[PDB]
Amino acid sequence: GKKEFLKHEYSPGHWSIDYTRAGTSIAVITVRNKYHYSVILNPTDCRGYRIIIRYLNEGDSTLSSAFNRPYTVSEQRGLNDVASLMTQVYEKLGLIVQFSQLGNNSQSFDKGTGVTLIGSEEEPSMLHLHMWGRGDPDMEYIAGVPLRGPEPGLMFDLIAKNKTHPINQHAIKWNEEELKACLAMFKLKLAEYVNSPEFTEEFGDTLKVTIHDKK
Amino acid sequence: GKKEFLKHEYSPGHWSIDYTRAGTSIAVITVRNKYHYSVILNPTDCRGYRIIIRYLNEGDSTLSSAFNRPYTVSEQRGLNDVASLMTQVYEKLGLIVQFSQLGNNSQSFDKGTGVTLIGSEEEPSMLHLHMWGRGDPDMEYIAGVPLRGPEPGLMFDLIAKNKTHPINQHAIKWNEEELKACLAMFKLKLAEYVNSPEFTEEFGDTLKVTIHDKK
Ligand SMILES: [Cl-]
Repeated sequence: GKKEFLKHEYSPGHWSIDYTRAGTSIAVITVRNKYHYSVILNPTDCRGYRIIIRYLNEGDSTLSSAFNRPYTVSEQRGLNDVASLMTQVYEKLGLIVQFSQLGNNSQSFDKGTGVTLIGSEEEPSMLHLHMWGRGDPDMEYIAGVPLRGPEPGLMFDLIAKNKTHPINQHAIKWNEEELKACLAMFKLKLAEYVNSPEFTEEFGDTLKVTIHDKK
Repeated sequence: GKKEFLKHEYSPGHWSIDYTRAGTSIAVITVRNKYHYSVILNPTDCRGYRIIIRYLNEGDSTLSSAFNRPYTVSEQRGLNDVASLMTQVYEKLGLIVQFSQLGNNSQSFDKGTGVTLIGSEEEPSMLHLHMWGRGDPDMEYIAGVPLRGPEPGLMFDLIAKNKTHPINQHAIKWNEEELKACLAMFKLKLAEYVNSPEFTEEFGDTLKVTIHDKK
């Protein structure tokens, strides 16, 4: 029992379930008519136009049933397919694409027992990854929105809650008009891409994309 | 022309072309009968049992033709499919899987001109990503080989050659004996997974795996 999963009940209004309330949703994407994923701009860090790609659920299962558990190869594969799709939006913006599947902020370690715990009271462990663009940090690749982040060549720090020492970067909160501009362009570039021959030839029918209408 | 690609000829004996020489090759995997990828243990950093998954070439193109250029969605998608497969090796070993597609060590920036340069003299830009495992750093998840890396919850630093400030984490070179054990186990776990029922269900005929034997 070296790796353990937290057993815990999260409120329906917890941000992990009510994921659109932050107002940053780009789309929902369904893989092989079964696995459902959300693509949102990161609500707490605008650097590199960061997105989070998150596995919601399979079929009609609850979002909760996909917390704090091992993920199947199909679930992982679907996340990675949605990631492959989203890389093309960064490419069409003229950016170098980077991405990471981490989960550090919902993982912990007890040195006394040697146990690695997956999930916390504040944050469920969800199958998800981060994606962002690199380029000139001062260039507005989307009009009115500087890319931000460190210059190419340097490590982009995604910011772990748990640190052993201070770092030389921090998250940058979204300006409201900039968030709206970035969101609109991500939606448009994705919608355009889904209409391309490249999309059809590579994904065929296996990915269905529904752009989120602002509420 | 804000993103530029290096025009440069690499030696045929350069480590990027002669990839097996470091002696860390796990397998070559072909996606959809066309796109060829290598999976190796990272020759310079054993922490987390890091692997590198690298795009070699398509059909009969040279390895060099896949340096210092944009990658197509098919090339990216194939990399991510091979990644999805390799996640199952880490899962089988009882590890938390993490992975990153970065490229920082082959990307540079000139602030005076605003130009991002892809590829360098010392290192071509290749389509590739890093994967590793998290857990108790002192536990030998593979007998004879402690996992190493920082405790779960902390950020794993993959090391960028270029840094604005000194960091505390550093790469740990492979011990000869440990490398043999880790490699053997990665090959074994991959072999056990490949063509098992779960692999056939998910990947069907999509992925062809050739496990490498030392000669
Ligand atoms: Cl300046």
